[PDB]
Amino acid sequence: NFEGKIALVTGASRGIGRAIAETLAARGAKVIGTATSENGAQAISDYLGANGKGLMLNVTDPASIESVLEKIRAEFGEVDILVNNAGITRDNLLMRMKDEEWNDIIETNLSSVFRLSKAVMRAMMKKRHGRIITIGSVVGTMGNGGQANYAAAKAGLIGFSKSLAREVASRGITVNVVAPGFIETDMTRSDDQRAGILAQVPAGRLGGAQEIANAVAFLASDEAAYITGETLHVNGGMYMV
Amino acid sequence: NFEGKIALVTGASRGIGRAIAETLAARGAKVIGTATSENGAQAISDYLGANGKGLMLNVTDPASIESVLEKIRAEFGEVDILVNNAGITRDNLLMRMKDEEWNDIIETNLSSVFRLSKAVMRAMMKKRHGRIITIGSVVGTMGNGGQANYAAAKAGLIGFSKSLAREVASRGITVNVVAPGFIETDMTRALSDDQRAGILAQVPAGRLGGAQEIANAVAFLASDEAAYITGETLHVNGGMYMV
Amino acid sequence: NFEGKIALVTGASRGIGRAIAETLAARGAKVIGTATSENGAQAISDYLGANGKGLMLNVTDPASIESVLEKIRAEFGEVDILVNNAGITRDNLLMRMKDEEWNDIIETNLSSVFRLSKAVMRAMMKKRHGRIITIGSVVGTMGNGGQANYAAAKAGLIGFSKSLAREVASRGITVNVVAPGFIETDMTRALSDDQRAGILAQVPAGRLGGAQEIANAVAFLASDEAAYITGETLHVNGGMYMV
Amino acid sequence: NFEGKIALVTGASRGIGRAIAETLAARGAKVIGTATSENGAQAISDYLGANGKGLMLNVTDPASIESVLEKIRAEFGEVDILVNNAGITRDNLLMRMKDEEWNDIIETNLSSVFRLSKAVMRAMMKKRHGRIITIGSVVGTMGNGGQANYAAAKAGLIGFSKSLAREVASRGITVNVVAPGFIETDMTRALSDDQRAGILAQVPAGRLGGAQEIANAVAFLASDEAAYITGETLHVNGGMYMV
Ligand SMILES: NC(=O)c1ccc[n+]([C@@H]2O[C@H](COP(=O)([O-])OP(=O)(O)OC[C@H]3O[C@@H](n4cnc5c(N)ncnc54)[C@H](OP(=O)(O)O)[C@@H]3O)[C@@H](O)[C@H]2O)c1
Ligand SMILES: NC(=O)c1ccc[n+]([C@@H]2O[C@H](COP(=O)([O-])OP(=O)(O)OC[C@H]3O[C@@H](n4cnc5c(N)ncnc54)[C@H](OP(=O)(O)O)[C@@H]3O)[C@@H](O)[C@H]2O)c1
Ligand SMILES: NC(=O)c1ccc[n+]([C@@H]2O[C@H](COP(=O)([O-])OP(=O)(O)OC[C@H]3O[C@@H](n4cnc5c(N)ncnc54)[C@H](OP(=O)(O)O)[C@@H]3O)[C@@H](O)[C@H]2O)c1
Ligand SMILES: NC(=O)c1ccc[n+]([C@@H]2O[C@H](COP(=O)([O-])OP(=O)(O)OC[C@H]3O[C@@H](n4cnc5c(N)ncnc54)[C@H](OP(=O)(O)O)[C@@H]3O)[C@@H](O)[C@H]2O)c1
Ligand SMILES: [Ca+2]
Ligand SMILES: [Ca+2]
Ligand SMILES: [Ca+2]
Ligand SMILES: [Ca+2]
Ligand SMILES: [Ca+2]
Ligand SMILES: [Ca+2]
Ligand SMILES: [Ca+2]
Ligand SMILES: [Ca+2]
Repeated sequence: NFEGKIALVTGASRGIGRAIAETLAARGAKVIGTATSENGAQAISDYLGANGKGLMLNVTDPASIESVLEKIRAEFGEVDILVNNAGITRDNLLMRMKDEEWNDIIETNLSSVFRLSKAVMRAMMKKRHGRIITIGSVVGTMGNGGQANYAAAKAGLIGFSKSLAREVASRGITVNVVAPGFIETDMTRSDDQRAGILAQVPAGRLGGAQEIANAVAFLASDEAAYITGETLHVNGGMYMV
Repeated sequence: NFEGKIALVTGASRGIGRAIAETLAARGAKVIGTATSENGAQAISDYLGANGKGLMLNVTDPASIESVLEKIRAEFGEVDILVNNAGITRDNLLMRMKDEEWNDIIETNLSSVFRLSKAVMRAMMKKRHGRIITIGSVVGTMGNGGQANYAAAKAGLIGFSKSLAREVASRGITVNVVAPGFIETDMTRALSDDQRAGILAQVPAGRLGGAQEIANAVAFLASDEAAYITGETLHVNGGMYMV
Repeated sequence: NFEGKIALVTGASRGIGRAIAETLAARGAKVIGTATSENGAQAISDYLGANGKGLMLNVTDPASIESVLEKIRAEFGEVDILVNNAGITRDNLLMRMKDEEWNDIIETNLSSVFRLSKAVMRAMMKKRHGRIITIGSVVGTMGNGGQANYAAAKAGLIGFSKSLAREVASRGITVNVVAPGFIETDMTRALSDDQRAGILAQVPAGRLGGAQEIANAVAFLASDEAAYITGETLHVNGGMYMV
Repeated sequence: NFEGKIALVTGASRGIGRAIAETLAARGAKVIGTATSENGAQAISDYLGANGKGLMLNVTDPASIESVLEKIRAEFGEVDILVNNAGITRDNLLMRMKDEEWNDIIETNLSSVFRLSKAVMRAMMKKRHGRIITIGSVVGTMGNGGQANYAAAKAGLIGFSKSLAREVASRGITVNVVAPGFIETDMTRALSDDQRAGILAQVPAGRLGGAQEIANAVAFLASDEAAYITGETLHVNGGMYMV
């Protein structure tokens, strides 16, 4: 139960992000989910109803981050739980990877974690309590051909999380990563390609967005106060470390 | 909710083991906790009350294992959740470590995982559902002077868990490890402020972990909310080590 | 023996970078070491002599990268061995870390690996052989207070390397990382015995590593004796961290 | 150059073990390789010639250990380099794995590392220099269906190695693990093309590894060029697994 907690979930329009937002809300938290457009934000406001609000946010833009946080502080208060879910992909074999494909991935998937974390850190340190959870990926640990950029950012946020974790652990704040394997999403939703995927998963199936949300909710709860600088893999056995 | 689930927790007399047993019971599961003596088993039956029973079990003795399981089947049924918590320590620098000190740790902390997992596996495969969770240790991952035997067993059960996880993942069965860092126990409680300081210095969180904290992690992995997690090691060490 | 091989070592002015350049040269390789200034580039030409050359290179500037590669091709040929050693630190606790301190570390310590690798890849693919070795850090694996930016970069370059390794493994090209622990440098040498004691206490080996020790590891991975090693991280930290 | 060093390589009859023995000998070390029978021991003496000797050893019999090290001290001296290569496999899905199969793997592949390391320990600490290298396996890190026992032993030896490394690092002794992926052996050579295809599909490198490649990695770690590497696992698997 998160009664009295304020949670910020970036990229909460659908799939994993939305499941996370709905789950925290269903458990008593006041949730602020974000999208890159005003309409996408409004749609989040629509489903969260009285348990939260949707706001437009660009994790690559310093002014946007500052604007959203002020709005959150004026209507709800300080963020207790930060879930960095915003992310994108720009696949290509190295030789075909554009400088922009690399930079956009680093900025959106890695630098965003730095920016959002620093932005909520202060209040958590004062309150001597907080949760920062970033959605990584199995790719960050095993790497993947054609996704060197995505893997760099996903592996990068782990090193960041470990360092930040060491800086704020004594003040009741945990910093962790939930690394999903293949998750059933609109994209994976025609049938010779799904089986090429299932073949890599011992569980024999794709994970559900709600399954990632359950793991996030666990780490965000008071039941995981002694877990920090840790990566929780949720991949059906696709990879094991 | 564990309603209808039967859980076997080895070494449930106190600390982590007891917290795990009480937590699963409090959430609807019929729990069978074990101890190495009949008296210890009775004390477990006492705190579990109508939600479970305590049984005497020696994880290094096949006859004991089969006998215990035969009893659980008779009174409750097949085990749905297995928590391998039984474990000991026989610390010593390698140059001093006696063969018995090495062997006893291997049999009790590693071979026991093999014996108990194999003993409840068949039924799980048939139901196409199950949970096997072993309590490891940060030591199995970072190593520790004076605990080469303990570290070998704790690291070894991870390799075992990963291998088993791959064999049964398609059958709706998950096999994981929860690796505690420094947890408060009777041993640590009686340490001196000076020694506790030596321990705390290694922990970014600045405190020892609670048995209940490990139990919460175990309960999460044992639930249906962790069906997509297998062959994984969940570290609960306050930042003492990070991988 | 690297006779017949052309190696590019970024940031070879001193310490680890210079040891790497001198070691590859001593073993028969034609070495091109780089620095950020003409003077630095000259110091490198000074110690490499007839076995190589120093060039000015800014790993964050595409123009510079193209210019440098063009020069190596003109005078020496295609790069067979790439050692990404260039890097910097901009330490600070998160709340005190300026955007530019984050941006600079990411561009210099991570994006640089992407840029340089991509610039030597084609020729390697064709020759069906090559070596890409990046100097990471124990910090990339264990993390470190005050170095979240540096940690993010060193951990990210591992994720990059694993991915690249998968793309080129079938073509006789290996992509690895050598992660040093505390290495002796002019800075550490200037520390008082008390200051060093804080560092030494974190290392089981009881001493700082030698720049030459990192160079030896790099030379091993760059040789033909490590053809079956790729996407791997070789830790050289005296036991400071163990994975 | 290992001139003046005495190396003990267990299970040096063929494959990885023999390559290791021949490589260390070729580089100046006096090598003692072992086999489980007198004939196998003689065959090893035959190929080592004036650079070493073959001895019959059972890494599960304490008396054999004392005896073998006894002969070694008498003829050559104290062991400076220990390579734990002896090991076996007893595959089977858990549901059908025999106690003997589990116990045999644990004793031969894990407890053996403890016994031999402990036996050569004192001499090394006294001389403030030594090398202990154990041949692990990728299966120890990734685990493998049908090899829960092999995986437990292989993962367990890393936990063991990390702990011992911590106890002896300050004394100039390093303890490491070289973890091979699929290495070409007579067993793999007899597989059908369909089977080999199954294996190759798991290796980005697109080929099986060679015994000599593992030997080169072992020789590197055993040399003075790897004195700052300890408690580390060097993966040599062609990209089969990446950590
Ligand atoms: N799907 C999988 O199998 C899988 C596996 C492992 C990890 N993940 C990770 O899980 C997370 C969810 O991504 P997804 O691909 O599953 O879902 P998705 O539907 O692609 O959602 C991405 C979300 O991020 C937001 N976003 C994109 N660029 C942004 C920017 N510059 N600033 C702020 N927000 C931005 C999007 O906003 P709009 O709604 O406005 O477009 C959207 O809400 C990602 O971090 C991803 O890397 C997914
Ligand atoms: N305390 C920590 O900080 C910490 C940290 C990491 C991991 N752990 C792990 O957590 C688990 C709990 O151990 P602990 O030391 O915390 O508690 P403990 O109080 O030592 O309890 C050990 C339990 O195991 C049982 N046991 C011992 N030998 C057995 C055998 N041969 N057969 C069956 N049961 C046996 C004991 O039975 P009796 O009650 O009959 O004696 C007791 O219930 C262990 O696996 C341990 O390695 C503990
Ligand atoms: N020292 C340690 O204990 C330790 C431990 C782990 C990892 N490392 C890593 O080892 C490597 C060596 O660094 P160091 O700190 O030991 O030595 P350093 O003396 O700081 O050398 C850094 C080198 O990188 C070059 N460089 C800096 N910014 C550059 C840029 N934008 N473009 C191109 N080159 C640039 C420098 O050029 P100039 O000579 O022109 O200044 C210099 O040659 C780094 O990647 C570092 O992260 C060091
Ligand atoms: N082949 C691979 O792909 C691969 C991959 C990863 C790791 N490995 C590891 O590499 C090592 C080499 O094994 P292998 O299978 O490749 O070669 P192998 O030809 O099976 O050789 C095994 C060696 O160990 C000795 N041995 C067996 N039981 C022993 C005992 N009780 N006491 C003393 N010595 C004993 C054997 O003696 P005899 O000659 O007298 O029979 C033989 O010399 C093993 O530790 C193995 O786990 C192999
Ligand atoms: Ca609302
Ligand atoms: Ca792929
Ligand atoms: Ca210790
Ligand atoms: Ca984990
Ligand atoms: Ca010149
Ligand atoms: Ca520190
Ligand atoms: Ca390694
Ligand atoms: Ca397999």
